[PDB]
Amino acid sequence: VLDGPYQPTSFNLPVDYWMMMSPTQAGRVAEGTNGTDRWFACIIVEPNVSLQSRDYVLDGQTVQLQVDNTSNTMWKFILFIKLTKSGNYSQYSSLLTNHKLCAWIKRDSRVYWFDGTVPNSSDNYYLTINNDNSIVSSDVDFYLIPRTQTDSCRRCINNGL
Amino acid sequence: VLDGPYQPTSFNLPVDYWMMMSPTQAGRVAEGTNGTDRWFACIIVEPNVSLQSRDYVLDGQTVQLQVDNTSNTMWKFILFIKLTKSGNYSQYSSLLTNHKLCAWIKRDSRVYWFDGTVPNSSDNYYLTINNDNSIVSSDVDFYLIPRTQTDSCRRCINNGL
Repeated sequence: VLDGPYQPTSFNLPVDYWMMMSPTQAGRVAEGTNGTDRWFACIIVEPNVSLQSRDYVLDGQTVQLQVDNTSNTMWKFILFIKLTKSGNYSQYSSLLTNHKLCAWIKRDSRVYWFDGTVPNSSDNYYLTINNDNSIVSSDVDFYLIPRTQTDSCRRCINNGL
Repeated sequence: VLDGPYQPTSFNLPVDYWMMMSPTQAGRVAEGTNGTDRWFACIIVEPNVSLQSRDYVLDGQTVQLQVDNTSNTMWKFILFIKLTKSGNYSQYSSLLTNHKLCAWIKRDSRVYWFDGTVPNSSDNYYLTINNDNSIVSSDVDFYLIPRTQTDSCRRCINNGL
């Protein structure tokens, strides 16, 4: 039994809690920041998308990102990060899935993120945030799964609900 | 029995031939272009690498690209693409491997590229080039594998030689 779903919102995501987001449409999914040197955001791209430029509102600004999805059946989350307040976002991670679920966690001064392609996704990607009070914003419904139950989260990522 | 290894060189890679490169050092691996609107390149990043800017020479220009490798035991190939002559390169694909083998092919107006994390890699990523005479350059040793033996190439990528 899963703790959720919660409505889109901004809050101080408690540490050691997986935030598992469930978007329905292509576009921005969620963003978060530590305030100093990490502005992260994940977007989702529908199947079968040729290399193209799309506008997204990240950190309150319209930025233009070139995106891709070479899968014909799976949606693709992309994890973008910018390292300065006025810098550009670059792609650092992605998640391929037909369940349209992704998840990140504030743990051990990092943000961990589920990688790869289902049903073989795992919490392999991370970035250092060094801020347990980092604020996260979700545009879509999400669930909270404690760190001790990471495996459960993994199963949800790879098999759906 | 694989055709190779071949010495580093530049040439018009014949269509329907997997070009499988095997570097030994971190840094640039190979480049290629269709000459008009697509310049691609693959670099390789050693294990255990934090977010940083590294220097590469791509299309004859020294550029800074943001790289990471969150694996403790595998090297990470990264596929960068530049979409206009005056533009920048951005990451669009990657391959996690402890065998330090990557491969791309010119087929069906496209370049296909081995994706994911071994031993589950496959030729999932592609970009359109629309030029069968696109020129390719490799800084490292490489092998040629016919398209009819794609799976053999796949096995190499996932299992070594």
